[PDB]
Amino acid sequence: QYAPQTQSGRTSIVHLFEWRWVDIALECERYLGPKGFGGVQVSPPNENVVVTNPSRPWWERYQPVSYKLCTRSGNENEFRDMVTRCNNVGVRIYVDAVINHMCGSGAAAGTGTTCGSYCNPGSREFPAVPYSAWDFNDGKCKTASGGIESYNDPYQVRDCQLVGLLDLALEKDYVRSMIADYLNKLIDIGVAGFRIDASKHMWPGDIKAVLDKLHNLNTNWFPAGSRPFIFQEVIDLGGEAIKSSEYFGNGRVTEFKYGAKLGTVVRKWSGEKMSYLKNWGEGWGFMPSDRALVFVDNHDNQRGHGAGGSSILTFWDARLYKIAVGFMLAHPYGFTRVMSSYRWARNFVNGEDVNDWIGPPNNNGVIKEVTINADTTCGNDWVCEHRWREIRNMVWFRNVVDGEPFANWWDNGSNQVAFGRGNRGFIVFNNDDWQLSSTLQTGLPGGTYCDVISGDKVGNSCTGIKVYVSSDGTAQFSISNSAEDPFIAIHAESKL
Ligand SMILES: CO[C@H]1O[C@H](CO)[C@@H](S[C@H]2O[C@H](CO)[C@@H](SC)[C@H](O)[C@H]2O)[C@H](O)[C@H]1O
Ligand SMILES: OC[C@H]1O[C@H](S[C@H]2[C@H](O)[C@@H](O)[C@@H](S)O[C@@H]2CO)[C@H](O)[C@@H](O)[C@@H]1O
Ligand SMILES: OC[C@H]1O[C@H](S[C@H]2[C@H](O)[C@@H](O)[C@@H](S)O[C@@H]2CO)[C@H](O)[C@@H](O)[C@@H]1O
Ligand SMILES: [Ca+2]
Ligand SMILES: [Cl-]
Ligand SMILES: [Hg+2]
Repeated sequence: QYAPQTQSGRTSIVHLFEWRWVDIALECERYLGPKGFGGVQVSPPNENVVVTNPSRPWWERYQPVSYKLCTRSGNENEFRDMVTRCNNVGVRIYVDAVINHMCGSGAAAGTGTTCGSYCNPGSREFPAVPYSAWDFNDGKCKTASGGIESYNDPYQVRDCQLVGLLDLALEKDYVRSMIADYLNKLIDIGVAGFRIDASKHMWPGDIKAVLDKLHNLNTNWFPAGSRPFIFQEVIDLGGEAIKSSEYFGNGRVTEFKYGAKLGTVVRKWSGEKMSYLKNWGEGWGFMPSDRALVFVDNHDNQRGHGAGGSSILTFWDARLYKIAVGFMLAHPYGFTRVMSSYRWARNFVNGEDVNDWIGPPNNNGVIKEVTINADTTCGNDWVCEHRWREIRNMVWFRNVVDGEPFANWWDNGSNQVAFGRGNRGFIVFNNDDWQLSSTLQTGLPGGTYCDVISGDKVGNSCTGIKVYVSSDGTAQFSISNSAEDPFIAIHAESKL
């Protein structure tokens, strides 16, 4: 459950948020495969309710009505084709499994669903599954409202309705089996693992029961006896009754402290400095490295949802975002997930975006295709952070230094730091309001390396900055605080 099952040498997964199956299949072949990306986390592939007020929000996909593979991203046919095509080029697929609940209890009854299935929230009727009134936790919840009123009581967090969503009775074998059969269909198609949505709102034991029913991965792409990769979404910043450690037995867990603290450090808030990152990882109170799935931002907190947080860095703060993502990709802690989003019109009232509901680019409800420009960026308001040179090259950097020890740390006692990974990679950051000029020991063999942040190695030359490492391992670095990207990264494969 802890092994990502990526093709050997690939160390990151990318969340292609709200992307259509056909677009992801193409992306795997023309980009993700050749550029060394390990996998793709897809939006929920199961049928959801249609929300017209507001107009098709991204969150309607977190209100399941059935387990039919029929959404705005595509149908079963297109989903199977995407999985097959991506697996054939060495890119895995990870499914966002929404299994804690169904649709909103106060939703209207009818066929206003992405595939035409009927449902009646009031009577707890889901014919397409099928689920009935006794497949839910209505009588199990003890709050006056029926919803989660306090996060200091583990019972109501797991047995009550999360934002009015009908809570499934996961202790029942009927429910456990229905969910397992849905997940097994996905595994048989070729999916490598799952992101278990709202794991915090389910009992660790119930999740384990579902996981014990899962088949081994498809032998057409995976070795015999391969178990699906599992990463549970558990928001734990401390101070609450539920802890991330309660879920360690099922598989990996999302470490939300990672992005919250990294963001604070890079923004230089609350007296934090980059020099403090020397003991980054478990030294900062994070879960064990082999149990964590790390990321700077996710689909929720980049727009104030989930636990939110003001320190969270997103594409909106591009310069700092690249620094944070670059640090994450270079550091050995955890398994890394890169975010890929779409842009929406923000409207801040009282320091909060009220347009955080806006769904993916669309033409009257139909999600727009991902167009690729001449400079390799995306059109139609798809941000495609995974295509930014600075990010794609750091994804490659992580592959090159996989398994290498954290080494040769240096800092100026403020916000200028540098470190290497064995004798295969080195990175230097300048997050101070003044210039950086030092001769650092890189731990790398002598020669001329291409900086992969400002450019690329093309043939026997570099398109960006060139760094010369003398015979003893030292190299002079000069980074201005006004530089577009205030950090340099060189590795064994960028050497001329
Ligand atoms: C899981 O959280 C994300 O999805 C939910 C569900 O779509 C929304 S809440 C959303 O739906 C509920 C239930 O119908 C109503 S009533 C409380 C609410 O007004 C809607 O916003 C959540 O915002 C997402 O983060
Ligand atoms: O609103 C949808 C989300 O609701 C909560 S996020 C929740 C967090 O878990 C708590 O630790 C504190 S920060 O309050 C937060 C806001 O209610 C669920 O955990 C999410 O999974 C869900 O998506
Ligand atoms: O590899 C494609 C391009 O990637 C980025 S452009 C990127 C920029 O770095 C970010 O700060 C904001 S402005 O988004 C931009 C994409 O719209 C490189 O800087 C480019 O040189 C490169 O062409
Ligand atoms: Ca629950
Ligand atoms: Cl997540
Ligand atoms: Hg419904």
